[PDB]
Amino acid sequence: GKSSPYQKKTENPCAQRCLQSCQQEPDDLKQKACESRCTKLEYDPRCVYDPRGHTGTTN
Repeated sequence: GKSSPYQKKTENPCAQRCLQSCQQEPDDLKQKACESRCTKLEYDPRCVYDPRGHTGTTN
């Protein structure tokens, strides 16, 4: 970790972005549906330059 530095951090707060969007929306139902979806999405290809989008040691 410390021994090998990184030029940039790969972990865009898109989920936080979606959450903020959901908060702004008056619709409660949409807010809840989007909250779980966005929360569940977490890591996505759109928010990462690499098209592979590989993540998670377990799978």
